[PDB]
This record gives sequence, C-alpha cells and structure tokens, in this order.
Amino acid sequence: MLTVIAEIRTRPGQHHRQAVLDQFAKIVPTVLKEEGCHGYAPMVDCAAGVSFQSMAPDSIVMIEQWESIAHLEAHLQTPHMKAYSEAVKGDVLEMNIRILQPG
Amino acid sequence: MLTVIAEIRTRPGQHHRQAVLDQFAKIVPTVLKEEGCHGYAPMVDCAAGVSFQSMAPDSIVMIEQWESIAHLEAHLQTPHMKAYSEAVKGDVLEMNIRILQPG
Repeated sequence: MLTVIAEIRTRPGQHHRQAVLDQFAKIVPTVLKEEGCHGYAPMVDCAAGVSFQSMAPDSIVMIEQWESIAHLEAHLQTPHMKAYSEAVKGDVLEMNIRILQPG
Repeated sequence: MLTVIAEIRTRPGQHHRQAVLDQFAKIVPTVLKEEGCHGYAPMVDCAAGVSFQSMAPDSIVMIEQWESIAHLEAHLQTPHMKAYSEAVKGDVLEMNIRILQPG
C-alpha cells in the first residue's frame, strides 16, 4: 500500500557509489523475501541525452513497496540493514525517505 | 525497462495540487493503455509521523515505466498530455524528470 522512494546521496569520487550498489547486490534478494515487501529496487540514472532529464551521478534511488509502516520499521531493524549501514558508512552522505500513497 | 520518476511541484495554496490530481484522474487510464507503458501513478506524501520521513505537500511524484525513450517521447506528444499541460499551467511551477534503470 505504501511506496517508499529513498534517495541515497553517495560520496563523489572513486567507486563510493558502486560500493553501495555492491552492498545492495548482497541484500536485495533477502529484502525482497522480507515480510511486507512488494518491491525493493536500487535505481541509478540512465543518461538519455534529452534536455528534460535531470541526472545525479552520486545518487541511488530506491523504489520500494511495503504493506505498512510497521513492516518498513521492522525492515530497518533487520540484520541485513544494520550490516548494510555499517558497511556503507564511509560511502553515504545522506538519505531522503519519502513515503507515498496514490494521489 | 526505463523507470521515470517525475516530481511535479505545484503552486502552494488553494487546491492547486488537487486540481493537478484531478487532471491526472482523467488521463491515467488513457496513459496506461499507451504503447510502451507499464505504469503511470501520481503519488503524494502519506504523513506517517516518523522522523526519518521527508514531506513535501506541494509535490506530486509520478512513478512511471516505459519500454524505451521512444515510447516516453511519444507519450509527451500525445493529446491527452498537451491537454493536461494546458489545463495545469496556472497550477504547476516545475517538473524534475529522472529516468532510471536498475543499478
């Protein structure tokens, strides 16, 4: 019912962003079997060469679906997320979490 | 293959945002039958009362899926979109279009 778009801003420069994606590669199959999870995808800009596109190369955009706030809050306490957090602490600068519903 | 997240910033105040949503209510079934379209949903913040959530009440976030850039570019020239644009010109301030792929 809830869609989460979390933008993760990574440190510029030498594979900070790929290191974050590599952490996601380890965890996404597990997140996706989490209870309440109907989607969890780390997306990056695709350069399309069109004027109307905005790009942000030090950015990963997470598109997620969660059945409820309770399920999202359990998700954040799971071990794979505390492990992720620990592993990316030198590569991430911030994360902006929106929680959305059909408008 | 392509995911578009377009954030539409509406003018603050008396139902500018609802007027935009009402335009979307007319067009979304049609957009969704467009060729190349595997999703087209106007989302708004759900107040969740949690510290980590960022909210933006004069914002609509479009989450879309398009088979290609050619299909997205045709979409923008369709009559329902030129009609939408015309109808919302006094309610919208800007639109930030990201075009994303799996990272």
